[PDB]
Amino acid sequence: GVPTYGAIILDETLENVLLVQGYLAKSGWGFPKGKVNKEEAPHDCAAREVFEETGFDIKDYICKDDYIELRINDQLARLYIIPGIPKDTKFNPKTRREIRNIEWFSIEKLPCHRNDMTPKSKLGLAPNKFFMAIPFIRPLRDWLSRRFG
Ligand SMILES: O=C(NCc1ccc(F)cc1)c1cnn2c1OCCC2
Repeated sequence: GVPTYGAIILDETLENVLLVQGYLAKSGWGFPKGKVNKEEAPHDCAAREVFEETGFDIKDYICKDDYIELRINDQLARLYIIPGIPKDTKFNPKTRREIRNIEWFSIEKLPCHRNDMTPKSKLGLAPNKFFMAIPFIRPLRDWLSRRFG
């Protein structure tokens, strides 16, 4: 799988994270990110994908060692952590053919796992519009505790 890079943008209070909503298979909410191009450095892919999806240029704010990286089904996804971005920032994707909406979400209200269906004696997980974000939420909360407290 081709690695993906993007960002976890937080506001000044550290309460809220910026999520984007795509279409079709990407219909739920997730962190802005996308596939690395041949020869492209991880930091440049993160900035490009984030700029394409949100209109916000993170290049001056990325810190090389501040990221969360997960391997999901043998694909690497690395999100650089970008705090302190004002909640009144105007975010506008480049092409609304890929991004439906861009919103701030409260970190403490976001799920960090999907719910089962043990009420129905059925296996699996209930659908959740935050499916793509969920795997990063607990590591992000733990990372913010370690880095800030
Ligand atoms: O990434 C996702 N959503 C956020 C997004 C939307 C548009 C975009 F351009 C970038 C990020 C997403 C949701 N569901 N799936 C996703 O991607 C993997 C397959 C299933």
